[PDB]
Amino acid sequence: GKSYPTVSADYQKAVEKAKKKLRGFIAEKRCAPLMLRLAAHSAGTFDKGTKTGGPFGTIKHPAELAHSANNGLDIAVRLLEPLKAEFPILSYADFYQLAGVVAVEVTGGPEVPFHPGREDKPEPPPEGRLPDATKGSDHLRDVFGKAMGLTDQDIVALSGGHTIGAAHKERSGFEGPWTSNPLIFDNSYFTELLSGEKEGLLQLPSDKALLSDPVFRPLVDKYAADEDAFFADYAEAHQKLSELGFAD
Ligand code: HEM
Ligand code: NA
Repeated sequence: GKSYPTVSADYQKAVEKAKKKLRGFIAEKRCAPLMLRLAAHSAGTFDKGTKTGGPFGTIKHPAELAHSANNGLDIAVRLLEPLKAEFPILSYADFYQLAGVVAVEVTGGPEVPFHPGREDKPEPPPEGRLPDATKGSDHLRDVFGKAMGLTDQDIVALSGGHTIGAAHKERSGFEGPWTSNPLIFDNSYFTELLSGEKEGLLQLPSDKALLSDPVFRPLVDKYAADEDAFFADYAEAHQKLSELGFAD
């Protein structure tokens, strides 16, 4: 239901060049997971009823970074500032979604379609809209479904974003990678979810909720069995997420 806005040729040129520089920067710095977190976690403040929040660069604001659920994201914002300064024409909104798209690509993930044109919004959304790692399927549906307007399929596919990276005890309080290959985007997050708790690896209560739900569970099984089907559903979900409140 998207109608993407027109941007100038010079805008499109900056996106292409930013995309390449982001690949190099993110690969070298080994920060694909934190970048994916910044893009996705920050898009997830969207509330469809009121058309507030969402992927509009408000996460740059010290006020939104201060939200306890955003512990560590100030690192991400700080890391990107010098590169962003090379592309003054790009909104921060687009730049952070581009960094998320690139984070998935450089780690071996699918090519998520990207459309420019998000505008930087003045006011952060209220604290507390983010998914709670201690809660379950009802909470996931409240947040991704009722607020964001995403599907049950989207929920499971997006949870697979945890196939890269780790929790940190000084950030959320949780600790460790979800997989044995935390810089590799693949279906191992679902493989690990099915095989039970392996020593050294993390499952959040939000991750575990996927196994006990009658709708979520077939999706976990499908993705564990079929990485291509994961990659397809994932690219679809991530595009939608990055586009919440944008072009409709
Ligand atoms: C489903 C609801 C979600 C919950 C409850 C959740 C919760 C969390 C928590 C608690 C952390 C750890 C923060 C830390 O201690 O460093 C984390 C990290 C992460 N999240 Fe999520 N998240 C969710 C959705 C998503 C989505 C939709 C994506 C992107 C598709 C995503 C991508 C990531 C990545 C890549 C990391 C690792 C960051 C790093 O390595 O520093 N998450 N998540
Ligand atoms: Na992995």
